[PDB]
Amino acid sequence: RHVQWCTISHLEQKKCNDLVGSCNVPDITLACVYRSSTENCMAAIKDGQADAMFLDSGDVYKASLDHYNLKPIIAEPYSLHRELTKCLKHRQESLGGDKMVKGRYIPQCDEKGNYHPVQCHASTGYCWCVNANGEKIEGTNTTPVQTPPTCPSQVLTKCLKERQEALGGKRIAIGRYIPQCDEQGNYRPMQCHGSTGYCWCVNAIGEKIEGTNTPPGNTQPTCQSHDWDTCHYAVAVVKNSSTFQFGQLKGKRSCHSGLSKTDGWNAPVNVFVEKKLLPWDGLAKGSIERAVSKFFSASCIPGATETNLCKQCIGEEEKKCKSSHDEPYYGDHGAFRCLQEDKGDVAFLKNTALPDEHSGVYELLCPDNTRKPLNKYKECNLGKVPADAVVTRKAGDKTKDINDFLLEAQKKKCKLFGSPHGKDLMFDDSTTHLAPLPSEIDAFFFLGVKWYNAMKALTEDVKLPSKNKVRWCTINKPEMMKCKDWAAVSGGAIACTEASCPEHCVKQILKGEADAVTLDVQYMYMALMCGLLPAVEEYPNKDDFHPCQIPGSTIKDFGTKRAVALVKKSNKDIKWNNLKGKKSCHTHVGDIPGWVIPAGLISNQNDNIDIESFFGESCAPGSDTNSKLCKLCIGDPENPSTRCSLSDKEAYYGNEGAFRCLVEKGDVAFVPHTVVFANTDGKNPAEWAKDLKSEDFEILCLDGSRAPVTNYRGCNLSGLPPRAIVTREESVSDVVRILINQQSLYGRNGFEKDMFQMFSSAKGQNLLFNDETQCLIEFDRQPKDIMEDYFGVRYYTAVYSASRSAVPSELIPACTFKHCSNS
Ligand SMILES: NC1=N[C@H]2[C@H](COC(=O)NS(=O)(=O)O)N=C(N)N3CCC(O)(O)[C@]23N1
Repeated sequence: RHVQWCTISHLEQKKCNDLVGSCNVPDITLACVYRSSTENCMAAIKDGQADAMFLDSGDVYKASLDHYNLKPIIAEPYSLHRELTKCLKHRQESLGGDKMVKGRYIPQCDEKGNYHPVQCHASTGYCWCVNANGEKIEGTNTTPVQTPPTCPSQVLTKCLKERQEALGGKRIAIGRYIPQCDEQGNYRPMQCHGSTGYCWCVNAIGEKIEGTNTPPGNTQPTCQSHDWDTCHYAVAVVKNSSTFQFGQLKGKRSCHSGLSKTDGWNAPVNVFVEKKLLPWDGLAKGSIERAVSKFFSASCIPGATETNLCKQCIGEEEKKCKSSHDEPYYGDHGAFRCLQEDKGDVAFLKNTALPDEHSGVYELLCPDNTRKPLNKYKECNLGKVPADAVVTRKAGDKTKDINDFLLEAQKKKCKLFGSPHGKDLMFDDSTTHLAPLPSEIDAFFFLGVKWYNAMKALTEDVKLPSKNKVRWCTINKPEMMKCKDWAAVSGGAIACTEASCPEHCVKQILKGEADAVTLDVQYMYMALMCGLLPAVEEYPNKDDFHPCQIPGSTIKDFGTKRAVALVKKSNKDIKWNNLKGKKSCHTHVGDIPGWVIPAGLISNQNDNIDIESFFGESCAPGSDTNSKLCKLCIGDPENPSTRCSLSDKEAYYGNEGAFRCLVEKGDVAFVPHTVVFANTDGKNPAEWAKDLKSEDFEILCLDGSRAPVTNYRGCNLSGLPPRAIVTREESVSDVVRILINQQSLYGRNGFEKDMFQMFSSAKGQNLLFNDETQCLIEFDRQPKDIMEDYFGVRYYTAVYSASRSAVPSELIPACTFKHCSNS
């Protein structure tokens, strides 16, 4: 296995070459491929000449476009603010679940708020070991009949682990820095070197605050406590011997880290434009680079083409003004060097390249026309900027080899993050750890919508779609054709987009490519986790059109299905709490009322033991034919084998089919509340149903009691939430207004329902909306968690343990990735 690293300069290639010799990662060999600039390396990776390089966030954006088709895969984790510990959040979520779902696991947290390594389930007496995230170490479960397991102690905090390593197992690390930790095991704000006498400030995860390093005998700056804001900040640095302010920058000389860098270009230009220092607003006033060319007298901006914007660079011959360390003024530390050597009056870079020392001739130029000390960048800056990242081809053919190499190299403490040859070679010298990003991350979710759009805005005039138009996302060709017919009558209120599946529709809406889509319940957890909101919902109650006639009216019964546990009156012995080992009938694997809701409750109350293992002999179509979930299944009265099959071939498949299995060879059936009334009181002519009586059956309540099948509203496993039309938070009001108006024209009582029907089509069944929808009803948003508000507390608890930590789609870690954005 090989990893070919692309280097952009002679210096970087030297450092990369040193790592080939000094860093021994077994099984994976590093190699170094030279190119002359950042852009030539991007092309080399696209072409397969190389596999990986580290890119500034601005280049991550440029590399994500069709010209290069690269994606970020690895980056240094950052923090925005202090957060609850995982264990205490989990405790709060589980304690907030539905109290009628008895016997659920509530985590046990220690005096620091972390998980005890031994976790136990009170109602079952089971215990097990957990990692730091409180996830079960599988295979450590111990029954109540035995002593609790012995579990490894929790991994130490960064500070305590860095302390232990610095002590190298020897009791005092003489002459070397030993971190000083607080009682929670985080870094004390002030750190001192035990031999040199120097002191400086660090944030809560131990990153040094620039401008605070203090030699012995001098007074230190004050160190802020509980600093969990570890985003990098764009700053403008100046010498204290000059006197101009930010608003007087016109006509000065400037040093920029680079034309494509977020801290050297996007951040300052963004502020120049907002303050109207730059006579430029759109691509009709020329290019942004040309306007900046007219603003400054002479600059060094590596990668630029305008002559005066390369005039201050000092690279020799063709190396001059190259996006490469062969230009000595390239990058953050090159721009600072350019100021230091007086080729510029101001340098544009980020806080991590500022001098560590408090005292000296440098300070910050704030956009509010004041100047402030180096250590006040959090209040004197041009914005937070995104993280930077290792990138590779979108195809990801080398992602595993790249990640494996860098994880092992860091375990072995190879010299990745410094060099005698220069600063910020290969990686930023400030980097301390590189971690894999979410597998489905791309530049949009890595940078975040705010910075992504801000960078796009410098390259093209982004025409913002109208708030009077809903772009509807369709998932198949018939849906798109029904939507084109809707657009034709809508007078411009409706437009259409196409995706392959509901999750790609969610992605389009997030990225501003569509505005709305109707989602099945099984997709709503992912949609709500990504930050979309229900705007309207499909109301399916055929017995009450009054909420559809008069909008805003009160709804007595939304009419969704209720999952129930159905048993016969004769079997008086069976209750909820003794269903273990009994015979059960399920509509089919994957059905929400017949499978997902019951499986969720069984899992919550029995330590995630398989619904397969919980019952005795069952029929649940879709299971493996050899398992005990198919033993009850009667394949086909016209024998072919079609047993336990997901078709009408299986006699026990579906709503009515699970009702058969109950009456014939069954003990309990998991069904919508409607199935019993639909097949008793002489409504199914079939022989088995005959004139079966609705009074002959009951439903099991979660409290061990029973009730007649007519009380499904108060004795159910869970009610289902309705299907929802989702959109971005800021578009809810427009989408509600447009859809409610469309519904007054083309709904079931629409004034123009002869021109178009929203809830049917000749092109197919359930296109865009379910054909049984009575109307769409505005979601009445309540002051609670949207998870509880949309799912209902019972469903949220039964299916998701009332937790925001389930991952039913690998999109969730990418769409919830946090960003370094401004207001
Ligand atoms: N905001 C809000 N309104 C409700 C409507 C459905 O309303 C009924 O289900 N009514 S019911 O039939 O009377 O139970 N939409 C939802 N997804 N929900 C789920 C929980 C909830 O019913 O409270 C509700 N949350």
